[PDB]
Amino acid sequence: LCDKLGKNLLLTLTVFGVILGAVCGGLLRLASPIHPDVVMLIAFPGDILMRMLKMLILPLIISSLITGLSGLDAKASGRLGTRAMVYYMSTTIIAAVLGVILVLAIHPGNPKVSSLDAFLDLIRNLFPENLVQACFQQIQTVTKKVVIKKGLEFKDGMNVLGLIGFFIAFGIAMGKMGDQAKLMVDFFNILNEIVMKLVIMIMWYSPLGIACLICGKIIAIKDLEVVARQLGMYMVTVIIGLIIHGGIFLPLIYFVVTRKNPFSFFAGIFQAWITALGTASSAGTLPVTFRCLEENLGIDKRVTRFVLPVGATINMDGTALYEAVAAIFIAQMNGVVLDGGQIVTVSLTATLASVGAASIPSAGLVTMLLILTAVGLPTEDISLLVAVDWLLDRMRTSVNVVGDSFGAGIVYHLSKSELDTIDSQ
Amino acid sequence: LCDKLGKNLLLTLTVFGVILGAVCGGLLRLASPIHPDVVMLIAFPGDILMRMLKMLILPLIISSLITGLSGLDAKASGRLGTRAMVYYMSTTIIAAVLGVILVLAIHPGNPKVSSLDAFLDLIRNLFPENLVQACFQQIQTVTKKVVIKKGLEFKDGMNVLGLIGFFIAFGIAMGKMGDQAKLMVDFFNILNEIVMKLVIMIMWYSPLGIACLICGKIIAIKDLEVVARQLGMYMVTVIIGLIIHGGIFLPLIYFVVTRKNPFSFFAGIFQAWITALGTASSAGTLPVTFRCLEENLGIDKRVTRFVLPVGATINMDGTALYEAVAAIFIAQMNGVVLDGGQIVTVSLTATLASVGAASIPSAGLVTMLLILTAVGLPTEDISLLVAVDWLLDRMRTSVNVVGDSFGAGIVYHLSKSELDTIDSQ
Amino acid sequence: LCDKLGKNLLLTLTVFGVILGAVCGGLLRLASPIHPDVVMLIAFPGDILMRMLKMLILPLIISSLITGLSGLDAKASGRLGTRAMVYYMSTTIIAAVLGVILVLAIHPGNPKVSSLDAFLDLIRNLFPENLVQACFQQIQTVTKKVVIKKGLEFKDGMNVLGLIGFFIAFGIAMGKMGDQAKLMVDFFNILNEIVMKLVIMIMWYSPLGIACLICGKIIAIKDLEVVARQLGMYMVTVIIGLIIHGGIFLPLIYFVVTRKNPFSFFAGIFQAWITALGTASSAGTLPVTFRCLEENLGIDKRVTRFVLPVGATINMDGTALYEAVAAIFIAQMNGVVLDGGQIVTVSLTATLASVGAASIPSAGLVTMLLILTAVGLPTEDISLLVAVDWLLDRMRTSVNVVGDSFGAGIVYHLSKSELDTIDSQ
Ligand SMILES: CC(C)CCC[C@@H](C)[C@H]1CC[C@H]2[C@@H]3CC=C4C[C@@H](OC(=O)CCC(=O)O)CC[C@]4(C)[C@H]3CC[C@]12C
Ligand SMILES: CC(C)CCC[C@@H](C)[C@H]1CC[C@H]2[C@@H]3CC=C4C[C@@H](OC(=O)CCC(=O)O)CC[C@]4(C)[C@H]3CC[C@]12C
Ligand SMILES: CC(C)CCC[C@@H](C)[C@H]1CC[C@H]2[C@@H]3CC=C4C[C@@H](OC(=O)CCC(=O)O)CC[C@]4(C)[C@H]3CC[C@]12C
Ligand SMILES: N[C@@H](CCC(=O)O)C(=O)O
Ligand SMILES: N[C@@H](CCC(=O)O)C(=O)O
Ligand SMILES: N[C@@H](CCC(=O)O)C(=O)O
Repeated sequence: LCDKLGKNLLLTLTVFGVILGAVCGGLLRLASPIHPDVVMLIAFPGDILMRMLKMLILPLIISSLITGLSGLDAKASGRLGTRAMVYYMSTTIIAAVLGVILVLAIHPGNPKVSSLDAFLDLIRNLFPENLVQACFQQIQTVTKKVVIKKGLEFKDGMNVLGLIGFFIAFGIAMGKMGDQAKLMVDFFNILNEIVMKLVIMIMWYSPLGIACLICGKIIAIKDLEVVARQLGMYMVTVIIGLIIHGGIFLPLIYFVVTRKNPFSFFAGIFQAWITALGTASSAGTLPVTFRCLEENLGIDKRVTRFVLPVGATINMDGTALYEAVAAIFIAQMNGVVLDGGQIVTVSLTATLASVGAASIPSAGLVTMLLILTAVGLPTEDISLLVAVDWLLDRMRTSVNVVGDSFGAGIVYHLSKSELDTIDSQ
Repeated sequence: LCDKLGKNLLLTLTVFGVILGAVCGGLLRLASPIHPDVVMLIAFPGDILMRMLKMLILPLIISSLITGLSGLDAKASGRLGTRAMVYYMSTTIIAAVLGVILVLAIHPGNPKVSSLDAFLDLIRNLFPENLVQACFQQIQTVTKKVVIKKGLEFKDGMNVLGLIGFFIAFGIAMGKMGDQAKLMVDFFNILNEIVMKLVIMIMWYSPLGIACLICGKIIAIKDLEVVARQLGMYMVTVIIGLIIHGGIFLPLIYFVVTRKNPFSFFAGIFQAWITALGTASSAGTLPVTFRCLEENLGIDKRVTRFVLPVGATINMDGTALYEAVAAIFIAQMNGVVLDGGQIVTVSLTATLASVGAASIPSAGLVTMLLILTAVGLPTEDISLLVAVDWLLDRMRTSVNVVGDSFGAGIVYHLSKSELDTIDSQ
Repeated sequence: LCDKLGKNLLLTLTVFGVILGAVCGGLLRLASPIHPDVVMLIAFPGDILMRMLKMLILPLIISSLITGLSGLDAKASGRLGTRAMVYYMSTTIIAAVLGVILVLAIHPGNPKVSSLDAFLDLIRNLFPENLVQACFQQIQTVTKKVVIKKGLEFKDGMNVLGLIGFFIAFGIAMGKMGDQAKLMVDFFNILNEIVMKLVIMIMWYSPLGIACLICGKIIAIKDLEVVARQLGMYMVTVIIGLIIHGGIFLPLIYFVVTRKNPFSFFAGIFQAWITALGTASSAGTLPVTFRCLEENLGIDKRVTRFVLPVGATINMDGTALYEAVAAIFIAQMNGVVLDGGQIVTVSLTATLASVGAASIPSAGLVTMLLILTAVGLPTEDISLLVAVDWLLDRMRTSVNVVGDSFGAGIVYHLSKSELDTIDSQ
């Protein structure tokens, strides 16, 4: 047990903290009248953890976007890389939109302005007038009686969408610079590494903060049965989203573009799928999916050796669907109804959050803060999903490993002629 | 025609967009009652263009000022470079002040707080207490009844003057660092190049945005005759400013400092002046003005080879006068009366905007946003000047080519002894 | 006298400006009814100096913290360096807390919200949700009647504590990067050098600004006797703090950790103490304290050669006590009572300000702006302490030279065995 617990010390501490917070909240529930100041003090370390995590989303957005869009090696990759990237973005967006549809349909949490103006505000926030203002303020439409007056007022909160847009453009241009801008790419690589070190430093404090957050959420909520039902229905929504996506949409895509049976493709990647369901890490399953594709499905080594390592981090269908579903679920437990602009923001920032989330287990929860602050939702509600994360995490990594495999198959099919010409010469 | 239109594709697209927007606005004028939401939708791509242009004025201010003030090579230039720089700044400021005088006199557009407090607020904004706040907020004096209470309140809007002051000081100090700070000069060179690439990317979208802006302005305004008269009088103001400046002030300066006939100097640069009136580009006329000065006017090759290439971009009298005139004209069509501090801000930011504006045709309109956001004016009114830009642009480049020529003559006269000593040894 | 005045030109100008401002304020006192606009104009150059100094506290905080925490050479120093650093921070914090205690006791200046919420707000500001917002805004608790509602509202003012925390973490992580991040360390070294050049540029303007500030403060205040008494009692508070600290706390520490007579240690450093009382510069006395320790007290050359040069700038007990005392004194003349969070902020930023303040004479006043803007106090009141700085400065540098000497003795005692082992091998 000493090697068992000491192997993944962070995981042991996080599980112990979650259990300790849950049991302490349950025990404190016995004192039915509770002082708001006392519950504030109990949840305060959770606030500290949330504040140190939200403190770093701006340097992470900047450095991550710049570093990723510069270190693409597009010319070296070729058209194979472009096909892989298009497939990655397409499937991630499909997964995010499917998740949004499923939450807005099932609405777990609801049991408990003009749309045109909302979309125009979305487009306005996508192009902020000022970067320093966009770091903490979003513009919005307000109509107040004086036929009716409408103007633009700055509401507080990070303008995540606008910053992401500007720094995607910035990274693209700086990559287009080429061998120049090497100094600035190195500067932002160093900045990103420093911020990741800070994020790990925070993650070591995470057990105590999560324990306090869960204790506060348990002691605060009125009816435990209502929240249990909401959590169960949220998990059902995520599971249905993953099943539909990774068992219908991806097979349908692979059949449309390749005219081949996707169920004959499934058997080839069954071992990779099981390993993902066990390892709960897309990166760990990577050698397994190489061997499975290369020997069972006969995919060429060039296309798999490119697609799989990149898709193990960039291409995460399940995490995207999970993040969209859970962001709308956090919105729905609070009673906050989301405008069209906020729904589109959830979709886009769920595509971005999936890309950022590394293949380490339980990173979607960390990247969730991107969506939560983009929409402006109470970030404290993450602990509820922390409670049941792991079971969804296994399914998520299974789905996105299946997505990687189908992408490898599709890109190989669309590049059979090119590889034939290369081998002939 | 295919080579005609395909040669300057951006110019073809911009002219086509301006004509299309004007004709579409004229056609939509037939539906006299028009919905504010519909006109908002029509002008929305114009808002997107304006927002992407205003989004980049802060990185342009920072990177441009730093790069320019570092890459001066003052020691290599000598006293000849200092004389050239002094002449450039002096004539640019004279042109800007003359333009301000002429607009405040003729007031095209008007047909349609204590001054001491205004100037003190100007000096306060020149030295901001905080850079991050100066990026989006200016301080101002407010007097409200309670002998009378006066305090300082932060009004929204970029503090362009304060940022320019701080980063001029920053660039000067970093240049004084010398061979050190090479890394930071390289960093800011890369940043400036990236932002210029983004500006070009935006400029390719410019035709659609300008078309929508002109359509919105045509459909919104009440009487077309009033706006036509205002535009005509604004063009008359710019033309009178250019005539007075480049036919009186510059010849008077050259006669005062050299005791020589400036009209004998004019004939030497007549070919350069005509080429500028045709090419509409100060950089393009540059070989012509070299040959004209060097052979007709006998100016030494050292002084001309230094003055002309630098003055082709730094020294723009006509663009400075144009930008001051047009900023006050935009203020005057809106009914906004300008305090003394705002007038001085217009003058200073018109000197800076002329320096920044590259010798490519129709760049003063892009640099105009510096002045418009420094004073806090509706940037959408740029399209009105876009309509009649080119005719003023030809005169502007003619005037500033004349300014370059007179600067070369003056600097040669003030450096006859130094060049004589150099040649003797 | 020409060499006398021309030797320290800045000091001559500052003393002349202080005397000129005092005499001009005294003369203007004869016109008892004075216009608020006229006194505003008189003190305006003081406002310009204060604004240019406050303008640079953010780049100084960032660059100084990053540069210092990277250029530590912890591995090369060894455990001797760690012991020296621990002693430095411990004694600086003790001095700051002693100063806070002494001002809150004697309260020079007073003659003229829940504490839990205050401390929670302190901890919240220590971890800001946004860096760009933390650059100019602090969060605070507000309770307004509707049992009672409490929420968080953003009050204006720099969040110095949060920025210091984040950039201490940033510098620590970037130092941990090692030979990587050399580019970013070089970038921030260049930035720090540039900002120091700007600070010197401002300091050359300091005489006029200080003269105008003292003139405004003399003409504004009602009773000169009251302010004279307050200044005298403030000086008495600083002197008592220095006496208690450097004659009880440091000797007591050295006796506790070494079991040796600290008064036998005092005689060894008497010459260094006198030189500090004369030179008014900790760096200048440095060779004197080397010779005194090395020959009178027999401290080993390794430990002294490490401790003394580092402690001449990092370790300033007297400046820390002075800065805490004077920040609370500035708060007390204005009638502003300080919450617990503001007192802790004064203590922490007084520890930081002492570290930053270079060993040049009269730098504590410049670093005082860190504390004054951290707490949000009128920075114009610095001139009152400027009037009587020098006499306190001599005592301050005497006390912190004594602190350096006691640190060298203590670190040598705690490292006798290590040096014995090194010499034996
Ligand atoms: C699930 C239902 C809603 C179907 C939706 C799926 C399609 C809309 C998307 C998903 C994957 C996309 C494919 C992913 C890969 C590519 C290669 C890519 O081809 C390129 O243009 C590469 C550049 C080049 O050819 O040089 C874009 C088309 C295509 C077939 C995409 C076509 C559109 C697809 C099939
Ligand atoms: C149009 C009416 C209002 C006359 C206004 C023009 C003058 C006020 C300005 C315009 C050009 C300026 C001249 C431009 C060039 C120089 C060289 C320069 O000399 C230097 O000090 C260079 C440094 C050195 O000598 O080492 C400054 C003076 C002078 C004659 C300037 C003197 C003032 C001038 C004539
Ligand atoms: C004035 C009154 C309130 C007494 C307060 C003084 C003590 C609380 C502080 C001041 C100096 C500190 C000492 C400064 C130096 C060190 C070495 C340092 O030892 C280390 O751990 C170095 C790391 C290592 O051993 O490798 C920390 C303990 C100690 C004795 C500190 C113990 C606590 C001290 C005595
Ligand atoms: N489960 C993901 C990691 C991120 C997440 O849990 O959302 C994977 O390894 O594929
Ligand atoms: N016409 C200017 C370019 C900038 C502007 O049009 O204002 C020139 O080439 O001299
Ligand atoms: N007197 C200090 C310098 C900083 C200050 O005066 O506070 C010293 O030289 O030790």
